[PDB]
Amino acid sequence: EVETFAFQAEIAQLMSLIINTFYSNKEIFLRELISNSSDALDKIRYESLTDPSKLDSGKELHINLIPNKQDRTLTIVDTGIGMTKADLINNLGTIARSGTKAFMEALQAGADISMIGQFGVGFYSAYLVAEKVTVITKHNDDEQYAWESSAGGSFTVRTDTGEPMGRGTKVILHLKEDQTEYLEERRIKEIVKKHSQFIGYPITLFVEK
Ligand SMILES: [Cl-]
Ligand SMILES: [Mg+2]
Repeated sequence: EVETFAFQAEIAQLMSLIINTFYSNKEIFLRELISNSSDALDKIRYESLTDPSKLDSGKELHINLIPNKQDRTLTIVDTGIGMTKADLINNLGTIARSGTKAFMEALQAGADISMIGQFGVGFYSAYLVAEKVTVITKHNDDEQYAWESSAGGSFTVRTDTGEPMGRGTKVILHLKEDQTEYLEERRIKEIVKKHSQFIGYPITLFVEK
């Protein structure tokens, strides 16, 4: 049972701008998704300080980066707080209408796309490199859900009967054909070292057979 929703018009406009602006510095998508994972891990850590049972769904707080050249996917997995169904539908827990407005104005005034995370809508930078994005998420207060979009103005949500996650968020980037450099170990390592060196959780880059 799959539900299809329209993006709010401002979010569709954000996505179109990310997809159709000429902008070479695409590697910042990974910094922005790792930043979102760090923020989600901080949230479950803070809740655990007063209620240790919040970690019954998994004590380890960390980030995995999983390239798969056969499937052409890069997956960013975290064991943070996760999202409810309502959060997914409401722009993946962001204030994206207001953040898009501000970002648009900042671009007009001379900012560039790499500054997206200052506007709270860094998730959508995934569309610099991905033709389709799938988000699998599990919050202590909800069931496991899958959100997916190939842009074009709509997204889907379904209950996920895939491999159970425990708690957290997994962002699966189905890469554009010309963006396969982001599956190469040396390239991923270089980007994590350049932009994510002060993230306070382990970031494990998986190896391929
Ligand atoms: Cl808003
Ligand atoms: Mg912040």
